[PDB]
Amino acid sequence: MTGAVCPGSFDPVTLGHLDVFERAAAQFDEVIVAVLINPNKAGMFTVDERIEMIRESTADLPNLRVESGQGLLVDFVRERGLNAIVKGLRTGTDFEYELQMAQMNKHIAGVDTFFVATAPAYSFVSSSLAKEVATYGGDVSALLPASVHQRLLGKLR
Amino acid sequence: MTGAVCPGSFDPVTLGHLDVFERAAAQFDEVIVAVLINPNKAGMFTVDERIEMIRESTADLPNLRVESGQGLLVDFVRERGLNAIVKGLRTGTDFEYELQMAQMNKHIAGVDTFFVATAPAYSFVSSSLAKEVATYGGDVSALLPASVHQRLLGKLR
Amino acid sequence: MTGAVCPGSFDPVTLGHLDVFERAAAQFDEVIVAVLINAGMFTVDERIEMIRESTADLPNLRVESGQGLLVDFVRERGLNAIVKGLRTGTDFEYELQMAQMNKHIAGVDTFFVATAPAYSFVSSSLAKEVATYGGDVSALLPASVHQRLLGKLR
Amino acid sequence: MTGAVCPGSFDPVTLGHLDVFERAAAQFDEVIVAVLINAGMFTVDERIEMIRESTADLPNLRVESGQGLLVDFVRERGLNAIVKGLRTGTDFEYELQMAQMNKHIAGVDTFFVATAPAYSFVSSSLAKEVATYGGDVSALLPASVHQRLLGKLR
Amino acid sequence: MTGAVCPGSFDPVTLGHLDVFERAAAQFDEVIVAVLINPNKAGMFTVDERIEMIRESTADLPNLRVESGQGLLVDFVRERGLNAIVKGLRTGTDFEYELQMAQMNKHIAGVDTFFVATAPAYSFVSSSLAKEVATYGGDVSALLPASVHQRLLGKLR
Amino acid sequence: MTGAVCPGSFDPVTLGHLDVFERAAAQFDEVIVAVLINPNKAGMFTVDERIEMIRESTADLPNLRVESGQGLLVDFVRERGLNAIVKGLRTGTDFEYELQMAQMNKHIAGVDTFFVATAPAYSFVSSSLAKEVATYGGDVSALLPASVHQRLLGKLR
Ligand SMILES: O=C(O)c1ccc2[nH]nc(Br)c2c1
Ligand SMILES: O=C(O)c1ccc2[nH]nc(Br)c2c1
Ligand SMILES: O=C(O)c1ccc2[nH]nc(Br)c2c1
Ligand SMILES: O=C(O)c1ccc2[nH]nc(Br)c2c1
Ligand SMILES: O=C(O)c1ccc2[nH]nc(Br)c2c1
Ligand SMILES: O=C(O)c1ccc2[nH]nc(Br)c2c1
Ligand SMILES: O=C(O)c1ccc2[nH]nc(Br)c2c1
Ligand SMILES: O=C(O)c1ccc2[nH]nc(Br)c2c1
Ligand SMILES: O=C(O)c1ccc2[nH]nc(Br)c2c1
Ligand SMILES: O=C(O)c1ccc2[nH]nc(Br)c2c1
Ligand SMILES: O=C(O)c1ccc2[nH]nc(Br)c2c1
Ligand SMILES: O=C(O)c1ccc2[nH]nc(Br)c2c1
Repeated sequence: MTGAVCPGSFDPVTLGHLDVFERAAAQFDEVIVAVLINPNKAGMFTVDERIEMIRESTADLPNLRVESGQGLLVDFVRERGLNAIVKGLRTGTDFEYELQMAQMNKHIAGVDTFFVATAPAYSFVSSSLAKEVATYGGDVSALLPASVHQRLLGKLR
Repeated sequence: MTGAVCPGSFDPVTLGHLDVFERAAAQFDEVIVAVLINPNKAGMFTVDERIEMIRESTADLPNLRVESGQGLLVDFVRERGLNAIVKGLRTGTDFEYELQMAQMNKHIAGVDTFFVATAPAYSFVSSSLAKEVATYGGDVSALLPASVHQRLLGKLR
Repeated sequence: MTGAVCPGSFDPVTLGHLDVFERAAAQFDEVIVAVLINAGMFTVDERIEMIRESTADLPNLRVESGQGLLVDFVRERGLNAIVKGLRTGTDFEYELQMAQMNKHIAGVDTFFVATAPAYSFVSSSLAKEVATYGGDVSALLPASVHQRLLGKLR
Repeated sequence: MTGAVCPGSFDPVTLGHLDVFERAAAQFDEVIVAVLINAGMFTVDERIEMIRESTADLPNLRVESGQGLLVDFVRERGLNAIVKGLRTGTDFEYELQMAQMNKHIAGVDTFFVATAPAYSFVSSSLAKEVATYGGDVSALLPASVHQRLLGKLR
Repeated sequence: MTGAVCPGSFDPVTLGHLDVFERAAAQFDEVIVAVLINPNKAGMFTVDERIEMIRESTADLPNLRVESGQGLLVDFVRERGLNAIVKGLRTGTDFEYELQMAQMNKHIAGVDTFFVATAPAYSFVSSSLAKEVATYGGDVSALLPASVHQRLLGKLR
Repeated sequence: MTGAVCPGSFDPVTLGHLDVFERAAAQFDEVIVAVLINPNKAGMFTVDERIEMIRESTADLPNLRVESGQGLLVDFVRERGLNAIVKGLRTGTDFEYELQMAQMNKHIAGVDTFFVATAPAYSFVSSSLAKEVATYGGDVSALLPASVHQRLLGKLR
């Protein structure tokens, strides 16, 4: 009955994201990971690749599923009969930006947002920084699931 | 059965707290509001007065109940068969202090913490500031539940 | 003979901006809103019009376009104060650098005012983005502006 | 007929405070410094004296003690603006809450001004602490104040 | 020739502090840990106990020594022919407070301060929070050196 | 032999940068200023011009040398037999972004980062803001070394 949407680009999914997924799935009856796409800017990975990487690393979470979308997140949420967004926060700076979006989403659609604090070990990891470091040859193998690291290296080469 | 504990001194409960209670009660199967008893800091209202003010303001939340609590929060949470805390966040520094405590609570007991963003309207209200303003004759009636405001007038004369 | 300049791109002006204008206009004899010419949704002329329409009840405020150094705009009009709204500590830190630079190069001071709680989450950019994908932002914009924005999207 | 109140404990006034006073006095017709009576080093009378000595070149500023709600102090003097200096984003977030409460209960506005870079690290409390253990704070305080502080310590 | 002072109350020293010590000792010829005492407020541990706990957990750092002091830190630094302070920072909030003190110290004595970012695993640990959690029975064994944990439990009992 | 790398685009070097250089050169046996070459973002001065401006401003720092660099910073650091980075910090958000990168750099290569707090006088200056102000006729002469200001005038006509 209870449920939440976990949104992001997940380009690619990181161990920080996976931590958030696991914590949401432990506390909500169903969790939907929403891979949100900008049809006007390609990321590193295609939608199909992003979904595949997420599924391969969440096979142990039976109440989680993965879907893509675009446009307003609150539309994606409400069309599935849900009313909650769950997101990870790493810093007070993340909080101020996400706070704005959360209040806008509540204002326009009545959708609530719940934040969860990053695990300390992943506080510095982001998809963007992992891609940048890997582009220049840095070792990011401990920051990404097995479903991701070698696919990332493949894209870079 | 999903559930969470909402901890605080609630001295007195404000419309900001009530907003958090309502949002948590909408998303979890059960919410326990834990009114913290602190032997040292004896505030304005007794624990029983605080509990009754919360019950009055949450009469329409059937899956929310109110209890007093003492000592380590994660023990309170765990002894009730729960594994989640829910709290409101108003600002960046709110997040900084709470992040530390959420990480500590997850480390020592495996209890997770979910934060909800304040409604814009109540971003500036706190129990302490409302009491301080009220003490010197300021009008805080738009910031507190109806019942609370009447009881507050009483303790001031 | 007090006075202050309220600068921004205002693309478009929001109720958050209007709140700052009203508050500045209540505390200074003269307020100039400076619409900065610098990719936008509205033209400078349209922005000025929208602000002018929304500030009709403010007798001591006028609206003008501007280019170049803000402190030159301010001092060429005989003033030496800037008034700006602030939402967050992050807002403050960015604006702090600008304010100190502006004081250093030209002796122009900057006064910040805290956002009204109700508009803490509103920004021109977020309002445009939401409206673009169909969300209702009418409670966040002047009535004038809102209709004008619908026109630009359709 | 513009005006603003500059509140604080000023125990003692620093050059950081004085900078805020000078800047407020340059942009408002009337400035009242409100010395708040609330454990201090100086008495309210001594604080007022120190501020009065340091603000001699500011004709449109006066100094007064105050108790109770700041917004009552402000409105009883016919004004509805507070001016305060800010050093940090953390300063801003604390003051933001107060400013919004004050606007809510009494319609009093608050204008913040960014610290001069040179005094970003100075506070009454840190100056007193350093002076107590023998450090030289003379570059951070009005000449008057500095001598008065030496007296309190010896 | 190069050297730095690492100051604090260390009441008690934590694994976060020890991380800072090790990183300073790797980069400076000598490191002095300054246990700074307030003669007007006793902490949990006496000066002798604090020093002993630090020495027992830094025996593998041959260029580090531990001394106590009081009064102005810049005096402690300069009396040893040094001109540098090294401190750990966990958050932007730590930074703003420490920035003030660093600029004051540079102003009054010409002493420089170097900050180092906390290890991610210890970002939430502080002496004060560890003492508070332990006081109410929470498990802080993974946050403190072996030289500290059981002595802490002993003080509490 | 202690040492550190001070990285940046330095386009142009400011008095703020020079303050960091001087403080690092006072505390480390060797400082290497690394002028980052970025193929995409071609700024105002060529790399050789940037290197010469830094050498002119650091003529009295015998243990500081200036080099150009490309690619992963921790590779630059390690190939010079060093294991430390030194950078200035002006504000809280400076710290937030830099903290992430320092933790990443320590994770991927074991390279540490030391931050120095800005001198109050230069808290507001940056290469980008100085260039922007200069372009429109503002006087930035008090914010840049003497030599830099003359060269800046040249590139503007
Ligand atoms: O993948 C993203 O774009 C993204 C960004 C920011 C995020 N915060 N929390 C989560 Br889960 C998350 C995901
Ligand atoms: O991977 C990212 O892009 C990203 C960014 C920002 C984020 N905040 N919290 C989390 Br989990 C997170 C992840
Ligand atoms: O009442 C309190 O002490 C208190 C404090 C902090 C809080 N955060 N979120 C909530 Br609900 C809350 C309540
Ligand atoms: O009442 C307070 O002191 C208090 C503090 C901190 C808080 N965060 N979120 C909420 Br609702 C809240 C309330
Ligand atoms: O419209 C803008 O570009 C803009 C930006 C930033 C701003 N801060 N305060 C105000 Br009023 C303001 C306006
Ligand atoms: O509209 C914007 O882009 C914008 C940004 C930042 C802002 N701070 N305060 C205000 Br009012 C404001 C407005
Ligand atoms: O002296 C004080 O108590 C005090 C505190 C905080 C302050 N912010 N801005 C100013 Br001026 C100021 C003064
Ligand atoms: O002196 C103080 O205690 C104090 C504190 C905080 C402050 N912010 N801005 C100023 Br000026 C200021 C002064
Ligand atoms: O023990 C303390 O008081 C203390 C405080 C704050 C600190 N930051 N970095 C270090 Br090492 C440190 C030590
Ligand atoms: O243990 C503490 O008291 C404490 C406080 C604040 C701190 N910042 N960085 C470090 Br390491 C640190 C340690
Ligand atoms: O020149 C830059 O790009 C740059 C940026 C950021 C920086 N932090 N500290 C230093 Br020195 C520094 C230099
Ligand atoms: O020049 C810049 O862009 C820049 C940025 C960030 C910086 N932090 N510390 C220093 Br010095 C510094 C300089």
